[PDB]
Amino acid sequence: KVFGRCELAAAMKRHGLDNYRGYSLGNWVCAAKFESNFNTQATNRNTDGSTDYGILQINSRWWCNDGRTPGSRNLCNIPCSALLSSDITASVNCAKKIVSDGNGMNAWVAWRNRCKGTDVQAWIRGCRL
Ligand SMILES: [Cl-]
Ligand SMILES: [Cl-]
Ligand SMILES: [Cl-]
Ligand SMILES: [Cl-]
Ligand SMILES: [Cl-]
Ligand SMILES: [Cl-]
Ligand SMILES: [Cl-]
Ligand SMILES: [Pt+2]
Repeated sequence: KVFGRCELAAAMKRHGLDNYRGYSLGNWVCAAKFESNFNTQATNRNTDGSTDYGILQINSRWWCNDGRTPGSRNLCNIPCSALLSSDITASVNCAKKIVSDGNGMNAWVAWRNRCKGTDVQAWIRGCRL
């Protein structure tokens, strides 16, 4: 599923991500934009052989099982495929765990390089929220 900007912001709110660990909804929409271009089916294979999945490009080294990341963990207790669903519930539940892990949203390199410190509110501007 490819979400519209306001559509995703709505879904993120409905699932409790808005101001989660102090990060406003715009932060989460921005991160989703640059990680997946709002496409739930986004995947990216890394040099280390791990793979990133879903709207928030959650990575198989720690967070989900895909059966092909030697030495990895599955801290979200989910198959990585669940992160590709049209329903973002699994992605959001997992993102809550990742953003709680110590480094906030810096866990998402694209958030740090393209969203952090910017006018993130622009991402939710105009949306009926
Ligand atoms: Cl957009
Ligand atoms: Cl915001
Ligand atoms: Cl597992
Ligand atoms: Cl594995
Ligand atoms: Cl599994
Ligand atoms: Cl959803
Ligand atoms: Cl923080
Ligand atoms: Pt739901």
